[PDB]
Amino acid sequence: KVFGRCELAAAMKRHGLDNYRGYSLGNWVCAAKFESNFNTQATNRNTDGSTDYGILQINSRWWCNDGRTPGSRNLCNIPCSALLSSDITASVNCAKKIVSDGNGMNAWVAWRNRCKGTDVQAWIRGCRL
Ligand SMILES: [Cl-]
Ligand SMILES: [Cl-]
Ligand SMILES: [Cl-]
Ligand SMILES: [Cl-]
Ligand SMILES: [Cl-]
Ligand code: NA
Repeated sequence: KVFGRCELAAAMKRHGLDNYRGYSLGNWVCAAKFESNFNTQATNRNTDGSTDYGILQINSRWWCNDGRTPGSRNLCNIPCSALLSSDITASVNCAKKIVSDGNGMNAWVAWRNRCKGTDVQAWIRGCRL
């Protein structure tokens, strides 16, 4: 599914991401934008053999099982495929574990390089939330 911007902001808010670990909604929307372009089916293979999955490009090295990342963990206790669903619940629940792990949203390199310190509220501007 390719979400609309305000559509995704609404689903993220419903699932409790607005101000989760102190990160305003626009942070999460901006991160999604630059990670996946709002496409729940996004995948990206990394050089290390791990893969990033879904709207927030969650990585198989730590967070989900794809059966093909030697030495990896599955800290969200999910098949990585669950992160490609049109329903964002698995992505959001797993995001919440990640962002709690000590580095906040810096865990998402694109958030650090493209969102951090920008006017992230622009990402939720106009949305009926
Ligand atoms: Cl915001
Ligand atoms: Cl594996
Ligand atoms: Cl959803
Ligand atoms: Cl939680
Ligand atoms: Cl933080
Ligand atoms: Na894994």
